[PDB]
Amino acid sequence: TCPFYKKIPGTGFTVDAFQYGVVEGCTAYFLTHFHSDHYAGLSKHFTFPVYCSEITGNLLKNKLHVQEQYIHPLPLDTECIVNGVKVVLLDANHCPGAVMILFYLPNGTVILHTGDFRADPSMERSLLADQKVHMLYLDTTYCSPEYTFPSQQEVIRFAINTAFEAVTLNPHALVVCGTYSIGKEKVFLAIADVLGSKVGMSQEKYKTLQCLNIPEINSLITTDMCSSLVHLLPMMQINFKGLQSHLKKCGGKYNQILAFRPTGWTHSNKFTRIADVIPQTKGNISIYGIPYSEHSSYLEMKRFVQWLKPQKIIPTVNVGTWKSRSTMEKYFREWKLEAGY
Ligand code: NI
Repeated sequence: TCPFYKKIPGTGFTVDAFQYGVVEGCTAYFLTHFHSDHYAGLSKHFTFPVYCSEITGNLLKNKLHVQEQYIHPLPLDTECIVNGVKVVLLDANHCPGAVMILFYLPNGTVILHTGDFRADPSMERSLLADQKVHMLYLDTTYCSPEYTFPSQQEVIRFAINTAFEAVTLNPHALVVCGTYSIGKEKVFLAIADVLGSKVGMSQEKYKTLQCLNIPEINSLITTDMCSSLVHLLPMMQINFKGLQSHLKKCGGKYNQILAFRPTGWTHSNKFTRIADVIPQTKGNISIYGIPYSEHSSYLEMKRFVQWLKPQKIIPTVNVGTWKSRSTMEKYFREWKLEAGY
């Protein structure tokens, strides 16, 4: 049944709750972003109001064929009324179209639902600075102190420098980048920009990217693989067998593959710096795992929460085991005693 951490008290609303059938008492279903564990259940047969960003609404119409009459896109950073309740959508710094949602309950309670997010100090100057938040529904994906990772900027500088050096040393090398969802577009777009190429990809992935309102996108991507020297493949294909196979397909145009797997966290992060990352190599194929995250590190999460000073935290991730729930509750209490709220 629908878990309590997907329901907004004092309203008829749910958040990211499309896989439970008709949730009794729900008058409006919000969707924070277009990732499959969150939209699971939606299709052209859905007949209740969906509230989302404009980009998420484009993906629902074009990829899932949800009918237009049930898609209710909202602008960001704008007070809107939904079924009698004031709401605001804020940029979550996750994937394209991802939002956090502020609910202003009739009784005076204010609720923030982060959806999935990567906390940032810029959020401390949004509409969140303007009133107190009582309850926080928090993306706790990486809520443990082992989870450190570099800035997105540091990771893209490493990728651009590695790719540019490899292709200038060997003009017959191909660059491949893995993907299985929206998000992390800066990785393949920044590498193609430094090389003077478009990114080549499948018709399905090209359609997805054309839903994202990314400026000048027609200048950056293509379905013509032959003209491109940065290719996107399914993340599953980013291994030695899948890559050797791909290289056969290119008909002797290339003699070397340099591949990137933008993972979340990997336990080389506890030891190794970004400067010190090395690939796995077999023959003329090399694979780099790069720690490009679209979720908060531990420290980023902690700063946001100590700034916000909520009265109550409701975790939305890692909630399925008693040891994970107890560990997170211990960190929340540490943060509150340290900061004095
Ligand atoms: Ni997500």
